[PDB]
Amino acid sequence: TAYGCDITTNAVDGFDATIYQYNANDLRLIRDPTFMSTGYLGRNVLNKISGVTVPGFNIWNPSSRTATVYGVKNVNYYNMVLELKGYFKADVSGDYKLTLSHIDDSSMLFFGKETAFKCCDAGSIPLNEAPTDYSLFTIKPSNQVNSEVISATQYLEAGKYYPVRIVFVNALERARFDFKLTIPSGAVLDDFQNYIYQFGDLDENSCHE
Ligand SMILES: CC(=O)N[C@@H]1[C@@H](O)[C@H](O[C@@H]2O[C@H](CO)[C@@H](O)[C@H](O)[C@H]2NC(C)=O)[C@@H](CO)O[C@H]1O
Ligand SMILES: [Ca+2]
Repeated sequence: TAYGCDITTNAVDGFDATIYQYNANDLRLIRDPTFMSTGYLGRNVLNKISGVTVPGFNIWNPSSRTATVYGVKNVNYYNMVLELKGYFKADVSGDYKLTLSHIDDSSMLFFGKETAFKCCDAGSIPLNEAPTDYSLFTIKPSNQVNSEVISATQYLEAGKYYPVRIVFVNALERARFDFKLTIPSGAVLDDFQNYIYQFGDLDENSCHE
């Protein structure tokens, strides 16, 4: 019923990142759509990181299985599942494209229809969440280059919010997660600041007076 609210002061910038354990050298599960969509959720959580506006990275240190990822030291980039979630806000109306390029090892992207809101005095509550059907699934062929560039373009309405989830797996060595946004102007962005948000929780007893 409401796809927006006057008061959205509880919206804050950035993807929420969750990093999970993944067995080093496992080149099977990176190709398994059930694992990439749901199965990873059963693994031990290694890190939780908020406020991420630049989600892409390309990391390979032959001398260390850890690296600084999203400002956090000693992240086990060598073998991990990364889950990024948030609400994508269209600024202007038009076609927006999300592209995954040369991913090492694999990535699956989910991008939902517009979320409805419950509007409260202290901010807005998105009602819509866990888009469950993937749009894009890209996998680096074992031991050869990932030449794949895969994209999803859809029309977004100005000011509306669209839940998004991206799952990325590195099985071993290089972690290449190249995730870009093309906006209706044609500009290609690696920085999602002012497009990607979370909504802070609020006391639902005091939603209204
Ligand atoms: C059989 C073997 O060891 N081949 C080497 C490749 O593994 C290696 O590329 C690696 O492929 C993995 C599986 O697709 C990737 O997860 C991993 O990130 C990647 N490693 C790097 C450093 O890119 C290539 C790299 O040239 O060398 C082969 O000899
Ligand atoms: Ca890899």
